[PDB]
Amino acid sequence: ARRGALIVLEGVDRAGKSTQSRKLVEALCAHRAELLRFPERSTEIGKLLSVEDHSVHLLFSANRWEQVPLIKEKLSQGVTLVVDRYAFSGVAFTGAKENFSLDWCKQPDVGLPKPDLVLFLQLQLADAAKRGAFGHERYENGAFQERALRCFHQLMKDTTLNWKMVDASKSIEAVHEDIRVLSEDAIRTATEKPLGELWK
Amino acid sequence: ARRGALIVLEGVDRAGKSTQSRKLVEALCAHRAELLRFPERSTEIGKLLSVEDHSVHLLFSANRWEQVPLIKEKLSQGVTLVVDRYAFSGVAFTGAKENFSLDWCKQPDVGLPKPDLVLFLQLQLADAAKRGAFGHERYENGAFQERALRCFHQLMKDTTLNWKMVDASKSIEAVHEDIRVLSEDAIRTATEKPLGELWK
Ligand SMILES: Nc1ncnc2c1ncn2[C@@H]1O[C@H](COP(=O)(O)OP(=O)(O)O)[C@@H](O)[C@H]1O
Ligand SMILES: Nc1ncnc2c1ncn2[C@@H]1O[C@H](COP(=O)(O)OP(=O)(O)O)[C@@H](O)[C@H]1O
Ligand SMILES: Cc1cn(C/C=C/CP(=O)(O)OP(=O)(O)O)c(=O)[nH]c1=O
Ligand SMILES: Cc1cn(C/C=C/CP(=O)(O)OP(=O)(O)O)c(=O)[nH]c1=O
Ligand SMILES: [Mg+2]
Ligand SMILES: [Mg+2]
Repeated sequence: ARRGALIVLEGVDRAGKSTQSRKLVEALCAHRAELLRFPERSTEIGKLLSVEDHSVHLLFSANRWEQVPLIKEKLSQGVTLVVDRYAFSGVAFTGAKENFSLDWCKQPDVGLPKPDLVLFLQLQLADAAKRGAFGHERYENGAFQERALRCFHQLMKDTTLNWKMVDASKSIEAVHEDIRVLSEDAIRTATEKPLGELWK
Repeated sequence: ARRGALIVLEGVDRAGKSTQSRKLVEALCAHRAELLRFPERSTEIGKLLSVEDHSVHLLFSANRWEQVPLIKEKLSQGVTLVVDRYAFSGVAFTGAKENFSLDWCKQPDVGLPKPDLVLFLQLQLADAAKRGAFGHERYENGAFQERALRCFHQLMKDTTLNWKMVDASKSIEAVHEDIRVLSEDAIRTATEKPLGELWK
């Protein structure tokens, strides 16, 4: 009764997370795999996120926590979950707003299902800035993006998490190939041990 | 331009918090004072609280955080705020559900406006159990009430907070008299220093 893997895709805005997450799920299914995106706008907590920045940070964490019974059930059924943004983006975005410390930002997400694999989609900030995605002012805020990346860097220092850096500057097919190999390795190997808990 | 005091009334279910909070505000106004109750059911976050216990805990904290701009503005205007339950009840109730540690429960409320006075309405659990208030199953859950009290006790160990224990077993008028003297002392004295931050 082999459990599914919990795979998280992280990285700055326009790194290719939505593109690569959908590509991964569909390729795995062509294995039992499902896609999860944070924030999940469909729930009641998600509908509130559609000001007070601490409330917003907590609402983003409560949106992750409300999906925990679903996460655990799917994983126990043998379904691998591909997650487009998790607690790491939560800490990075609030940390990019800068008013609050990394320690305060991490705390609400402490205890969440620990990912078996955290894919960090790395690319130069100037490389992501020249990408075909618009619709958010924060994309053009260079300073915000630099602070968000600094937050991601500090979070990668945690030796307990299975962080795997992927060169996100490469072609759609080459980035997919790297993500596919690492994800398949996680489904076969990382699933041997029971599902852990984030930052504890 | 003397700021208002932030006064919090705490204690187990049926200690007399709703009774004493309304009595205090109206007596002070007979001074500029307003009543605040947590949870505040009128807001959007409050409307969600009207399951997943971590999400609920975070929603209760986000409900406190959304009132922070209002709290700071009222206090700066010279309005004393009388608060019926705060972060202490947040930590006590989730702690009474028991699955989570006091440290995790405290973290989301870290940074909130620090009360100038925390009134703890003490009375024997058996004294509160024989009181004229019903409508909640948790009132009859003796074990839950004992754990909630244990959580309140641990929170009172914090030497940085101005905790004042009041004998809540006494008559409505005698409990009011004690709360009135301590509240008036806080309005005159505690307001000298700037508004602090909870648990930091
Ligand atoms: N390897 C790639 N090379 C160039 N553009 C890409 C690549 N992968 C994705 N994109 C494009 O970059 C933009 C952002 O991709 P997206 O998947 O939305 O990233 P994210 O979800 O990380 O913000 C989109 O316009 C997408 O089509
Ligand atoms: N000093 C008191 N002696 C006896 N009953 C009291 C006293 N103060 C309040 N009560 C009653 O006890 C019950 C709970 O009071 P309440 O203000 O709702 O407490 P809480 O808000 O702490 O749960 C009510 O029925 C109230 O009328
Ligand atoms: C997880 C997570 C995400 N975001 C950023 C919020 C992103 C939601 P959007 O900007 O409306 O949509 P796209 O970034 O997908 O284009 C955040 O601020 N905190 C979080 O915990
Ligand atoms: C602050 C706060 C309160 N409560 C308990 C929730 C109480 C709301 P009710 O039980 O519906 O109403 P009455 O207790 O006033 O009768 C909680 O669980 N967490 C908190 O942060
Ligand atoms: Mg995306
Ligand atoms: Mg009450």
